Amino acid sequence: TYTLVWKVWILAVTLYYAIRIPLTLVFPSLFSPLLPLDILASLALIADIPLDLLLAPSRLPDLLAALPLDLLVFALHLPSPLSLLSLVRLLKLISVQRSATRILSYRINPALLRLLSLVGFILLAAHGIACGWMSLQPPSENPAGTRYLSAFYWTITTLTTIGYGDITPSTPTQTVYTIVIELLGAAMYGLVIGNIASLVSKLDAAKLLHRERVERVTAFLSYKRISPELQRRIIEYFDYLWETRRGYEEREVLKELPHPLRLAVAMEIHGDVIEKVPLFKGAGEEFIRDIILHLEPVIYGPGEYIIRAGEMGSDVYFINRGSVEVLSADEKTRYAILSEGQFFGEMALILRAPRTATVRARAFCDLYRLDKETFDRILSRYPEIAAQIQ
Amino acid sequence: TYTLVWKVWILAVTLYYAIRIPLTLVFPSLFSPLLPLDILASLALIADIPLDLLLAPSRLPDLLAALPLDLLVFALHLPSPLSLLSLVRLLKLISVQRSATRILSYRINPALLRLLSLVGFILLAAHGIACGWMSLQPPSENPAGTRYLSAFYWTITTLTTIGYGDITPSTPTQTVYTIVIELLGAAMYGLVIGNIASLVSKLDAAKLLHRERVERVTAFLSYKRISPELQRRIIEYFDYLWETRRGYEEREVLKELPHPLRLAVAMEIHGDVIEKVPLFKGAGEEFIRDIILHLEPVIYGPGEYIIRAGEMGSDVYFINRGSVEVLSADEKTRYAILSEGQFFGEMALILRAPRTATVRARAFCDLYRLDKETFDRILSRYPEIAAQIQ
Amino acid sequence: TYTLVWKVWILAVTLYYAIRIPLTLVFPSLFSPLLPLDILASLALIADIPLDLLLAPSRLPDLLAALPLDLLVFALHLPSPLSLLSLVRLLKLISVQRSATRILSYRINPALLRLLSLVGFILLAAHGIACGWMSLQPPSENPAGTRYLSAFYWTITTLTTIGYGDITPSTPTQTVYTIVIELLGAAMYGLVIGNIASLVSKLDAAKLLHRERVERVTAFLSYKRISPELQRRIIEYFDYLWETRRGYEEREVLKELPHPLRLAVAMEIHGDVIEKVPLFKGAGEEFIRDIILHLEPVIYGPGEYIIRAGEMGSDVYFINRGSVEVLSADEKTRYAILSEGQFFGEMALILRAPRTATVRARAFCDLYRLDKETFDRILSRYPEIAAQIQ
Amino acid sequence: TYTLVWKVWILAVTLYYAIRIPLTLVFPSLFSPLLPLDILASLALIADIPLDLLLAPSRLPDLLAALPLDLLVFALHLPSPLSLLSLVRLLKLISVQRSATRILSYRINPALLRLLSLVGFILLAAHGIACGWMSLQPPSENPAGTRYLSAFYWTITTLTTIGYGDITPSTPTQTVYTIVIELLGAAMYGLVIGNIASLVSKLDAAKLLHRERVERVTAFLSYKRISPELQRRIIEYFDYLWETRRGYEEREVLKELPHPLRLAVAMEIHGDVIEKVPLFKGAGEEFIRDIILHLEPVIYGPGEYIIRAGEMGSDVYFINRGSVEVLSADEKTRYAILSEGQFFGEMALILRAPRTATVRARAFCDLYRLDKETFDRILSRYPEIAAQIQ
Ligand SMILES: Nc1ncnc2c1ncn2[C@@H]1O[C@@H]2COP(=O)(O)O[C@H]2[C@H]1O
Ligand SMILES: Nc1ncnc2c1ncn2[C@@H]1O[C@@H]2COP(=O)(O)O[C@H]2[C@H]1O
Ligand SMILES: Nc1ncnc2c1ncn2[C@@H]1O[C@@H]2COP(=O)(O)O[C@H]2[C@H]1O
Repeated sequence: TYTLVWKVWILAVTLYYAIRIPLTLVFPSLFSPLLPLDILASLALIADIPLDLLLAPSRLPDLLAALPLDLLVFALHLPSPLSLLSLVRLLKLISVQRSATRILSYRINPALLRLLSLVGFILLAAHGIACGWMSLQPPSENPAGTRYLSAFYWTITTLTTIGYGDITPSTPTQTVYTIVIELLGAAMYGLVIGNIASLVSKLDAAKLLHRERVERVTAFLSYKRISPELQRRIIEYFDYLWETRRGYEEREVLKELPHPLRLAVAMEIHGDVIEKVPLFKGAGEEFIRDIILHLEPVIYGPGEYIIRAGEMGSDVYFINRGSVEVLSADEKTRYAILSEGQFFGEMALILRAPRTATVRARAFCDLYRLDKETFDRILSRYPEIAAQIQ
Repeated sequence: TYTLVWKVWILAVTLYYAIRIPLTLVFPSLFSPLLPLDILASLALIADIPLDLLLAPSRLPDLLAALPLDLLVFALHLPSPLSLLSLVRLLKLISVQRSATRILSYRINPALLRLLSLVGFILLAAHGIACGWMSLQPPSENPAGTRYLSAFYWTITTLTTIGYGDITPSTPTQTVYTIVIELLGAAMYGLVIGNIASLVSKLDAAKLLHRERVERVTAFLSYKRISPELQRRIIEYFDYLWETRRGYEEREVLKELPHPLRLAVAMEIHGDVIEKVPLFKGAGEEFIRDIILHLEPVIYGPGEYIIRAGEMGSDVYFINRGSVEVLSADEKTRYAILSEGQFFGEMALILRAPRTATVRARAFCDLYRLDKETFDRILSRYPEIAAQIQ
Repeated sequence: TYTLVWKVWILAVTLYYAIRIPLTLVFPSLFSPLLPLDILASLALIADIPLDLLLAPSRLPDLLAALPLDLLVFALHLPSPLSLLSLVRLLKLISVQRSATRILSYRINPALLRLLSLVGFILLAAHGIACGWMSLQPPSENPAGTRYLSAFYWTITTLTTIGYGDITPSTPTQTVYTIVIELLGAAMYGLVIGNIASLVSKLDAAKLLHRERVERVTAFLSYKRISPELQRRIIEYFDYLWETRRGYEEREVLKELPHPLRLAVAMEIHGDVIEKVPLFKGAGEEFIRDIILHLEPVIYGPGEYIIRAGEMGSDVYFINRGSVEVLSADEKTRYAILSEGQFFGEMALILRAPRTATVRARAFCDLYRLDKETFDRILSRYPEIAAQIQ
Repeated sequence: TYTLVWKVWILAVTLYYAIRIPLTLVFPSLFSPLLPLDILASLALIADIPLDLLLAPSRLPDLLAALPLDLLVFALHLPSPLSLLSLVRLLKLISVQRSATRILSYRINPALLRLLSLVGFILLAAHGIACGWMSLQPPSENPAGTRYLSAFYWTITTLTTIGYGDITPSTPTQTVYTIVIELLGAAMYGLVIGNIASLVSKLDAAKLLHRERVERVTAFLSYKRISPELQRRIIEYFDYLWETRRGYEEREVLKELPHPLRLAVAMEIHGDVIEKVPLFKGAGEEFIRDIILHLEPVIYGPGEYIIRAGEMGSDVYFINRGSVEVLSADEKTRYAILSEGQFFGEMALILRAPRTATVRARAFCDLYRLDKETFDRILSRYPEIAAQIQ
């Protein structure tokens, strides 16, 4: 954090040169009561490169900007086709571009960074183009603010391709300059439209991808001639899965993690659920880490049957978010009502009994389940719990 | 539905302020026979925030729009660089933007919503820019409609980057204003082109993706030097799969559902097929739910061989949509003709006989099949049908 | 094919009305020596709808275009704000749009179709806008070609947002018309740029995706500090796989086929290879169809070792495209040289011998292999070949 | 490399014709002291086609460009509507386009190639349009440089859609030409904006896709109400995986290789690790090639537990890049510290002992592991090591 202020100071120095140098080439009446900032800024540019550490095809912009190739032009009054090498300092902006595109490349969007850098370079180049236009004008008595204001008005009318045409070229050497900045204006405005069209194309990704996958599963299920009630129930399921976890599927988000982080996330999620069961209590610590990676999420809508009383039944369910209710076989007498953190279906792993009660959802549930075959497979390799459950 | 009319009333109030305030800053001859709508609209803005429920970095637009920071300007006749804070009411449009982008974010496309909101803000800002241009004109006797019509003509000629140039700036304080709205005009027109290019890029998704996957499997099969008859048959298969179910594959559409909805969809699809078989009749209800999730779809073209008489043969087929015919071993005597809802190949699960007849397709079929190994695997865990089939 | 000429005739009729009606509203000196084509075209429009077969929210454009709502205007000389309903015929273009977007929606690209239809509607609307501009001009003696040519020059200067400004509005009722077609011109030019940017964005798909996956596997393997010789060999492998089969992977192209077409493609590919082996000769026809679906493709570069003499060895290889050579254990005495259609490694399925010769590639091979476990798995369920190989 | 200079010479010849022919149609005072380059360039065009090897719908541009359809026009002084067929030579640019789009289609980006070719054709067409505009001018005494400079200024003002309007059409036959090049100017500028918007849309792919997958796994894990410490640890893991291997996952990059190249890459990666173990030393060469394809990469953050002392433990770990430390059961006495190239956990494959020490990471590790079941599965089919480990 003591070099970020140095990068800001270097940006201020090269910004200062980009605003000053084409303005003092046109008006040589400057630079004389303004040499001290040249001295300070030149020392900053010549002291940046040791603190930037020396010969590369990506170092010579800073190296050519470092040497005082100006101040000789302005003290010795070099003529017009030879003074222009005092723009060599403006190679410094490539270094500031390549530094600001990496010091904050993830604090912000990478497309918005390029667009703001382009708007900065377009204003900072419209200043230079206005200075050039004001340079190759007929010499006449005119106040030096109102003859810059017309040149900047011209070079904004040309670059933004509006083109009023109220002030136009007269001589041929103005017309050649006008042709070349019309090409540059069309190029810069094409780059601005291209970066805006790239920035707003990827602006909605999850909210467009979810709209696509709910149009796919609807235009398909209308082909199979499905009932409209069930189709409305599927559409409200996808509305739930958008307005809670933004459309993303649970088992493909946390597959993009490595094994220790995926284990840590599963340990944080199933935290206050697995310190409740009177089957895994007194078990080992290395047994919870084997069952907790094989839990699979399912989402039950309001009124769905999770367990029907009288089925064979295999697998146990852990409630994570929603509610559920437990009903008898006739669905008349309510036994109880379960909530988050609890669990049901535990009398199917250890025992070959058939289901004893009907478990209907009440709201959307987001509940995790553990299969019978998977539990008895990763129970075989731990012997003490293989004796503890018998 | 009694608050959606309130959102429409708030939109009408802030629309009213956005059309009125820059028009009454220019003409102070208004506001005196038009104060009652100021009173009504100010009460609406000051009563919206309790019915919007209080301090956040996303609440202060509505809070700054709520207080009557105008009406003091217009009753006390504040001067020109100080009256402009009566535009503080125009911060209300951020709240209406953020409300209309969520109350109907799935009734319509999310890109078309942004484009229509941008066109609304561009017209509603061209009004304010025309009022500003008409403000900093030389004062002269001119009817107040025809001097607004020229200012709006100017600010549409500038923002849509056409730029006739028939009426242009004269003073420097007009030229600075013209430079800044040329920048804003280029920005707004870049945003319009960017949103149109984003809206028409994703306009054909299924009809372009299907065109790509029929060009991939054609430019590949022309490398392998395949016969042109079979290549024409593959191309007409992909024409069938576009013009019936829009290109989407059956086993990857309904993998994006959870287990109860996928079970309900499979139960609705194989409804009038599984209450026909004299093998699964009298079976349990929990057995149909296990076989009905393991049916796999295949599509047979016209004239394809589904079953050849004399093969070993393993698996059973359920017809869902098309037709099929049953032929003898010499393919001369037609036994029968099957249709949708029926089934063939049932004498391969229970018995180790070889195929007894040749089953040729007639049109495209869309028929579901059940493997022998899968059926005998999920038949082992139900004992009563494991005795019923013996 | 006798209704496609009818669609072309209907397109010619509505094109005729779109070029004629705004030209005869301006000049009423027409229509009198040109009524017979009105009669013929009106009969075509009133006879299209029975041959188009009757009330829908997508049928009423053709129904409103069908009734002769003109010819009454032009015979009875209805005044200026009432004659304009003779543009109701121009609703017919929606029907021609919706017909031409489906009769040839796969003969051509779907984006190029929309772009050509947009260019057609933009020229066909610039005609109407030029007729309107020529309508609200001051009446003066001027030849009727050179006063249409200036109106069309104006409405192309405005719509393509160039805006010379050599001829401009004068009256207020011209200025309102100019504001509204400046908005339409900016919209049409935004749509043209959006469709061109959508048409050239997806223009290279396989040639950009392949460039991405050869930059991914290079920027990754430079992290692992891999040798440059092997990295050059991988890059020339990807150059081979572009310049033969356009980058696409063999086992994911023909997974997008159903089982009978995938079986037919594999039967056509391994045609002159499987009628050569003295192991599968005399075997059943239903055995070739089981082995021919389990062949897996691999590609060996020039000089790679396919088989090393003295290894354990399990699997057999079928050559499809390239060449290969067979060398002895010291790689000095060349046994033979194999070509396409032949096969090696056959003395590993039936026997537990170790490899007897070293098989080096010569060019790129594109050869298919069959594993030992897969062959002995799908050999167990056919008993007669399970006795034939013993 | 002796035909690339021929392609450059052909490009120079057709460039020469594209700059010369519309300039000599306007000025017939040329061609007389400039016939020798016509002779040389015509011989080059008539000798290219045998060295290009003869009748196709993609050969006739070169064939029509080959015959001297000019030089007869310029020696016999053909009149104005008949001289224009001397532009038939300009069909040669299609051949140069189709040759330069394939000789360097992978040295550079395919979109940048199309954009540079479009800028070349737009300048090279602005020359021809300026020559046509200068052709249909009123004949007057004016120096032949300053009347070309105004025509080129006009055709750059029109094509880049700026449109000053300082010089405009006068006659009708100029106005028809101006309408048609306004359409062409709008089309060319739409193509330039479309290619720039396509070139900058795909400019950041890996750096935008990685930003998306770290926003997905964050907006999901904020729904599950995860602790902020662990969420910060996941975000710094994704910062590591960007700033080392650019976001790409190890097991899906080298799945895009065939089996010999994937074997060669794994052999180069695990080179100085597998010639260290006192378990696989003295083993076969065909055993290293079977274990080295089943190594699976995992990445441990700083401070993670790789092995906990006292667990059951199954699998062995090979360190590739980072460091690690070995601690005792109380995590007080440090046994040693391991580095890259070494390995730990070897006393779990051969023996059923429980873990003997706790292995904590120090920095990010990038270490490869081998499961117990996989090792004992691919150890069963090699008998001599199955006796060597006992
Ligand atoms: N009286 C009860 N109170 C709370 N939960 C119950 C009760 N009876 C059954 N359950 C739960 O509901 C389940 C239904 O059958 P299971 O064997 O799956 O296991 C049962 C218990 O987990
Ligand atoms: N006479 C028949 N009528 C209708 N269907 C038949 C007839 N004979 C055979 N099939 C069906 O065609 C199938 C061909 O052999 P399978 O053993 O698969 O089972 C046979 C029956 O399902
Ligand atoms: N003399 C030979 N001529 C042609 N092919 C051979 C010869 N010897 C071995 N091969 C092939 O090369 C293979 C090397 O060992 P295999 O046992 O895989 O099977 C061998 C044969 O398929």
